[PDB]
Amino acid sequence: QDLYPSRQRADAEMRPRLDPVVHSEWTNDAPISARQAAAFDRDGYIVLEDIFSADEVAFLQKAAGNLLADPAALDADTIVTEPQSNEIRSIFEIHAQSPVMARLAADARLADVARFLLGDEVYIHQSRLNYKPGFKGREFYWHSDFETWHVEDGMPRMRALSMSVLLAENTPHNGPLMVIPGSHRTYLTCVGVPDEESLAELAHRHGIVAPTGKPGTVILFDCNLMHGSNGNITPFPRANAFLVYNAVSNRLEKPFGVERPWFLARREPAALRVERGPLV
Repeated sequence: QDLYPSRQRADAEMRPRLDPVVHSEWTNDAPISARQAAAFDRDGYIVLEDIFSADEVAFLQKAAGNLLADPAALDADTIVTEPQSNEIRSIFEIHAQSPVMARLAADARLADVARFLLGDEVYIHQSRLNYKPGFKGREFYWHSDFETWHVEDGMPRMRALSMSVLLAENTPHNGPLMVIPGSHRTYLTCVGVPDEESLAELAHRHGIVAPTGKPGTVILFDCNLMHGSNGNITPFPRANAFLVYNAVSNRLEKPFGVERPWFLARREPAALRVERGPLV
């Protein structure tokens, strides 16, 4: 009934993953190579580069820029601002509010990779457009999305993944996403913030990596991969569209705790329909 209990004890534990990472047999018909599929399984993330043309990228950048600069058509409940400020940091449900971001989410270059990796038809569990300014960019402390999705949203199994489509360049210096590779194969119960000693143990065993890339680069990661980012004092902003794909068969139950709003988690979802062709 609960494969992954967390936030119950006062002590934390490292429990085993009890789900596959790659949920399909690999064949010549798969949308990624046999090595890509093995890398995702072993590391918990892969990077897709040069999949969108320069015109497609510029178009996604313009759409995102317009959303961030002009939020007025959006649902106010979906907007996350800097704490004592009206400056936008995230817009949730972008796949539902923006025709361009709906179309991005449905695009075969993304969604068929999801359907392969998750061995199922898929739907959008959550989406967000994120903007982290230069100079006063904040850190995002280490977490596994799955531990939250499970405890708070009722997601039963590790059968979801996130895709980050970079809309502003990530360099080594502007606080890119950092992951602990292979950490997805351990479920770290929380006492919902993972503990220092277990993070030190994961990082010593697996190291840290910070995928970088130019706008249009897609960073794909397993729902349970341990990740976070440093802050950003550089003048160079970070911006991405974050799409969470879940298998339709892993649809949410009652929360495995008592611990949320509409827009954080889609609570019988229908299958995403895949679109083929250029975005513009």
